[PDB]
Amino acid sequence: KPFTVPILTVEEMTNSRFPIPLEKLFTGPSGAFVVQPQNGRCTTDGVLLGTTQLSPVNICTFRGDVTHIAGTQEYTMNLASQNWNNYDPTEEIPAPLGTPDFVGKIQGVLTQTTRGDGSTRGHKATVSTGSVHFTPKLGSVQFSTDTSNDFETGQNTKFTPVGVVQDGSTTHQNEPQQWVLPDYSGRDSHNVHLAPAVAPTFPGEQLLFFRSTMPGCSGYPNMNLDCLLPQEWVQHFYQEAAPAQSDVALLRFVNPDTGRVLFECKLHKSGYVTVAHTGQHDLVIPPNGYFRFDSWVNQFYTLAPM
Amino acid sequence: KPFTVPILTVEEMTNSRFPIPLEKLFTGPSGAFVVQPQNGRCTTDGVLLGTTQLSPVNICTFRGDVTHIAGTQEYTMNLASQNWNNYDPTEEIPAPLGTPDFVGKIQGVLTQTTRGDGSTRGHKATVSTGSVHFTPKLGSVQFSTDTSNDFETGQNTKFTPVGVVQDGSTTHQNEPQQWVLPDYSGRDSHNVHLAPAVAPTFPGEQLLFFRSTMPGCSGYPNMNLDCLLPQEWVQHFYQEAAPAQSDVALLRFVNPDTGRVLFECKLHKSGYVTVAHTGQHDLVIPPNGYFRFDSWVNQFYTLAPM
Ligand SMILES: C[C@@H]1O[C@@H](O[C@@H]2[C@@H](O)[C@@H](O)[C@@H](CO)O[C@H]2O)[C@@H](O)[C@H](O)[C@@H]1O
Repeated sequence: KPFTVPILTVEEMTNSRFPIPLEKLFTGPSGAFVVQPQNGRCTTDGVLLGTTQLSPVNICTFRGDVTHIAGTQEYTMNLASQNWNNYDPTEEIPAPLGTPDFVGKIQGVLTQTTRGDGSTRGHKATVSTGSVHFTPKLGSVQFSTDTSNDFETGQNTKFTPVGVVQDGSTTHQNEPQQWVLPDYSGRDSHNVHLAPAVAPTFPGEQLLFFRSTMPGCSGYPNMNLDCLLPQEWVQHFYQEAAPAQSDVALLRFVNPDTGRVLFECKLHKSGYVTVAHTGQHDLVIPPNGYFRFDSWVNQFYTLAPM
Repeated sequence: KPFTVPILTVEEMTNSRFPIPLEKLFTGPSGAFVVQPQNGRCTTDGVLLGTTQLSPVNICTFRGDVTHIAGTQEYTMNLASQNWNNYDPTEEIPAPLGTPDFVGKIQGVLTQTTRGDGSTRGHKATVSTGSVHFTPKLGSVQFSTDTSNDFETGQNTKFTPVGVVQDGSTTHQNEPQQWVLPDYSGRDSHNVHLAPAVAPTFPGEQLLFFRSTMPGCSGYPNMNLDCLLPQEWVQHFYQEAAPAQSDVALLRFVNPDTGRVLFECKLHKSGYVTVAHTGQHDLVIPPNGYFRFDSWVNQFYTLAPM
């Protein structure tokens, strides 16, 4: 079965690490960071990895029941699954599918319905994924809210993410840290079942990222968010399940107005892209440009320089 | 070129009328209302209709610049396109792409950034789509917020939707009205360029709806939300652009565990589904079930009762 990537343009696609559109293609050096995101991870033959699931809108959402921490505006959420069943911590995954894969303060809204009468409520909420109480793999996360008495126990509650925050009285853009994984089971625990770190291995190459800007809700957050694969590529490979004929799919990025190739890149079968470039660079592309799979090559193929 | 629908299950797909997952399938008689949604509208050969666009996360999202209404907590948003290009009110669409297609009060968050130093601001906001100031076709909508002084003008501002509210009456579940389109031009003009109203037209048939429950943020809202096509079907048809060989595609809903067909349905070329059933019915389906296109059929095809 022939392998393909979708014909959607970059701007027609969605970040796989937060529920926002893609904006641009970006390449840069990894530096002293290890790049190991857990959302937006899928092999080219359609095996989901890490915490990756298929829904573009369920990324960084949470569902469950909540309990008030007395005297505070904090609430503890006992996690349910995406369809309100019990969360199974025995599954060999790092954390529930769709769990945030970076350390930062994600602001959004906690909503709840009382099942007996259909009454509803909603409050500003922030989840700090570097917090000691961020333990999604154990089935519990804590939210800071703007209420101390308007959430009920034993009622379905959902967190919808909006954006990120930063304490402006502290060093600007010091958080989020997009390449720092949470400790999914809390302090002094060790993450397990992670999708692997990715890095270029060939001279002159860098990762190519699909970049968005997360909305900021307060302060001076670092809003950059790089994913390794658009969410639509995850969905496409999962359905197509085309076998990989080598370890590297050569893609050409084409301007359809001219038919001319802008650049070429390697889509590694384990689900990430490299390009021949060094340094930080926002790629200049026509907005109707698209990726086209052209041929299977090896790890020693030399790309045309970006 | 062979037509296909995605192999994703119901719970693996997304509502095309609000950025939330699908939950279930529902059928019922629909002479009580006009079924004319404008999001989630697409022909089987990939022509987008109404206000439909491709992004699951831009449904009920607004982008533009905001201006404060003095002496109130209200802000007017002068709308941009979803990629920040100008919105052209003379384009032959009913309203900006992704505009909500029901009368109701949608709560979310308005966010913006100052590029000069990266400061960010976020505030609770509600848009009442039945209000006289809901005039997206003219290029503006009005938000009720929790602030009077904390938004810059002339600055890109985003509304992220979260859920719906009910207020202004002791009566329960009388809003949203999911089958009542807003007046996209307000009182200045009637709605134009609408995707067609849909109805069963074969004896014994009813529409099949792809149903979610919208988050409720206050009061006693009617949270049911039915779409005619999953958002992933819209994206699939857009890319595949497979020609329709008749006006009616026969789909079978298959349990891949057993291989057995649970029911069959008609996917009409103009982009909606019917089943042979009389009465309101919540379909009971295996969670791994999915739709499979089997053949193009003529106008005289009698579906097996579901
Ligand atoms: C039904 C209740 O709704 C919310 O509270 C309401 C407020 O949001 C506001 O609409 C006003 C209306 O006068 O008062 C409240 O009724 C929830 O916060 C509350 O928990 C109930 O579910």
